[PDB]
Amino acid sequence: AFTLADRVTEEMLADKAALVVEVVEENYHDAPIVGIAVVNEHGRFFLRPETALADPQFVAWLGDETKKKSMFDSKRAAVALKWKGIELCGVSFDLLLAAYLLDPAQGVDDVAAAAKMKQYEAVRPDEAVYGKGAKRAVPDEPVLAEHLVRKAAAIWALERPFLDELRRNEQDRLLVELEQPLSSILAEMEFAGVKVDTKRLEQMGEELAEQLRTVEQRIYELAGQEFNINSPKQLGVILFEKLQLPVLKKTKTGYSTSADVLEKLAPYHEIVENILHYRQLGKLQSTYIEGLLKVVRPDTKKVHTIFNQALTQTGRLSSTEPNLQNIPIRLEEGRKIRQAFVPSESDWLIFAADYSQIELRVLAHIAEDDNLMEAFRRDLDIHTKTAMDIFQVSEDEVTPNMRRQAKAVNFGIVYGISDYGLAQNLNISRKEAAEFIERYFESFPGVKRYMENIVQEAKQKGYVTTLLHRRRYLPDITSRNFNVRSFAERMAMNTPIQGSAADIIKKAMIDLNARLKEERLQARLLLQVHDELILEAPKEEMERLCRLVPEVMEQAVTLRVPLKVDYHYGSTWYDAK
DNA sequence: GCGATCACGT
DNA sequence: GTACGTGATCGCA
Ligand SMILES: [Mg+2]
Repeated sequence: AFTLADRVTEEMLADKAALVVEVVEENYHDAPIVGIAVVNEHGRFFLRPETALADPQFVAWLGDETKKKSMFDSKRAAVALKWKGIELCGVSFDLLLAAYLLDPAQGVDDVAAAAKMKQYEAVRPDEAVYGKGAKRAVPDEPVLAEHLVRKAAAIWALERPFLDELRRNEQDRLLVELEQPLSSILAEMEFAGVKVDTKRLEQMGEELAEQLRTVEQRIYELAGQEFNINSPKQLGVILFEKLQLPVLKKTKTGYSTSADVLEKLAPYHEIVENILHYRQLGKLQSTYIEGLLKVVRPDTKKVHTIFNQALTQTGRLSSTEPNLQNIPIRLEEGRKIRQAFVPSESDWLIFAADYSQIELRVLAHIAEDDNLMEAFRRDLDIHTKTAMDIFQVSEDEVTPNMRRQAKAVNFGIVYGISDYGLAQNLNISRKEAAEFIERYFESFPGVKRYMENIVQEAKQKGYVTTLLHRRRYLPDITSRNFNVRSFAERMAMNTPIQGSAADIIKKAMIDLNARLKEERLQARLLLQVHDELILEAPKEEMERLCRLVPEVMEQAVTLRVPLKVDYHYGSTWYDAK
């Protein structure tokens, strides 16, 4: 049982408690808090939020760093409270982040899923209480209060076992000194938001719509027929079958119309290049322009992303609504969408800094490959140097296609691509792709040793780790299915690289946030995507940031090779280049 | 409301 | 068969 309280009492405000501040809406920005539960040494309490959040003693307790709180996904509560003008401090244990560090593959999305990891089942899944989809609804207070109280009781009971296993894993500091402090920095970033120039966005959409009408009219002209170009089925009817173009690749059900396949079909009919153009502009328009305009808050003309800190299996952050990482880094209209992201105040500017080749630099360090480390200590062009070694040619002898092929081999390492995906990448056979890989290993024998050694370690221990002791379990590394084992092998190889890079960027964000406040700068972190950190700041702060930000980022950790940072600033995210 | 297909990132 | 994740569109029960 528990106290369904009508008012806040002093025994509810002890200096250690499990706390539940429930936000049912998936997007928690400016969203309702439907109820509150507190479990501490004196009992179990349910508080109605309209009551507790107006109580000065309760508000002071929430904001008191010395009053320690154990929670699940504290960033959600922290942000929903920020929109109410209330500060949450003193969160000493976050069970979502603890379960994520223990085993990111579990997919722990609620208290019940984390509780099940330690045989605790006296709590329901959130989906059982609130329902999913069209049926989703807050239940009546008796059902709601029991659920919130059981979640707090579970949290109270699970802190010690989770912390104990974290300590056995040497992940206790990872949680306490990296993920939890980062959680709060993300909260501030999400709350601050990023100003969007919606008039510029609507202009680009208008530009695209006119271009799409032009190309679409041309496609119907060449097809001799109207159809939904956006329907891969109707389009497969028209390309193959009608226009008799070869079928070079099949889909599980019908005709494949992938971009990779269409480019090879272009020499046969003028429609293909226009189909390719329609899909380019179509995805910019439909996914990015219209997608971004939907998530801009009209009150403040900002987008307020949500970072999922406990999702990837590498430790990389991910973000949604909007996912600004997914914005293209390529075309002279994809990356230009970044012109719509502007400073939120007059006479402020965007400052953007990004790690240069951090993954390959991490690989140099972990593998202690002599040639790769010397390349970075010389600050070489890594793709040019790789081409020199693979093709045994001098720097002036490297042609553009040689550099492209070396860069594709390096890209394969950074993202853990199979030789078939390298072959697919380079439009070459798997045999040729394999001999490319072998020549790489001849020039970087330390990388080869690392790749053999890490697979063997994964087989022996069951998992691999990153620089700051993140882990990834790889049960499929034993599989007799070739493709399943091969993927686990590539994840054994890739996760210490990508995940250690994630570690460094997170530590950099923490280090930078501390330095900015030490320095009493108004500059603020706004986004972290790819290997980049984006800030905004008064224009009067740019010269100081030009020294401060790269220094903090370069010194976040000390590797056997230097860390290199490129930095720019400008009037938009695009112009910070 | 799900698979399935595509295109973006990892 | 030969790469998972995000998110949009279009298909089908
Ligand atoms: Mg990246």
